Amino acid sequence: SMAGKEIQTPDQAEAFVAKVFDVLDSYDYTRFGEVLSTDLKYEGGLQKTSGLDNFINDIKASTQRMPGLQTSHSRYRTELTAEGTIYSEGHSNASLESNPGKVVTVPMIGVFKLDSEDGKIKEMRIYKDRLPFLALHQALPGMK
Amino acid sequence: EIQTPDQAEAFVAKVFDVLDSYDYTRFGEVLSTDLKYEGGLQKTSGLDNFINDIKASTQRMPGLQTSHSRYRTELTAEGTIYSEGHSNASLESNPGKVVTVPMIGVFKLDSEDGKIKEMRIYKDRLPFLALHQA
Repeated sequence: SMAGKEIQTPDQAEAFVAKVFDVLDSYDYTRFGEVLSTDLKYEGGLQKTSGLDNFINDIKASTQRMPGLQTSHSRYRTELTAEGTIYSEGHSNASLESNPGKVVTVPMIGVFKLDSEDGKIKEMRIYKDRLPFLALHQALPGMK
Repeated sequence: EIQTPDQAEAFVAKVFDVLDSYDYTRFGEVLSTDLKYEGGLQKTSGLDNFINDIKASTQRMPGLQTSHSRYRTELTAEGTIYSEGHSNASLESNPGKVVTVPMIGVFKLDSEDGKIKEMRIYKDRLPFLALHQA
């Protein structure tokens, strides 16, 4: 449908990032292709995928690893550079349906590059400390 | 015991952990018996009135889950804590729907025991109208 081709200001850029995470954190895979390029290059720590199908499969597997996983993101400062890069700093939150009172929250930043043809995200690199999430139930069975 | 902004932010984090866990019998560990609270049009004097105000909100919206994050905190020469962050809410009955708004808290401490004697929380409640939406 629509992505980020009309982005020319950092306000428009943060609005797009929020739309993107709304899609991602809903796990509505049928909508991922509205905002993510078919050739998406994603990095999140040591985990790396090339192509939208491989990205979707990795996200689906993460919901198997952790039944009941719920995730959400907020942002407080975003810049759009003259190279077209979007940098967005915020927080990443996660909890499990089986224990909703325990929420792990860490700072995060997303780096995004858009396809010039259609404004979809062609490169997405998310940086955050994933170690605190081992506190979630059965993140690492047997301790960590 | 709070002399630095890092100590102030750690204390605010502890306070919101207690509040967002709805640990009412522990509120007095961090909140003065004479707490003056204001959150928009909600306003209470005294800890027991604060607890009852919060209980009323949870009973009215069953399954409410809340959490807070913060990105900057100041501790002033007068001893005031200002902490800017985000307030998140979701419903146990509506997994996947999270509403997040910017927020700021203003805190003044009792000089005798370090408990919060004034707490003023500012945020827009309008976006939370979307909490029950699929």
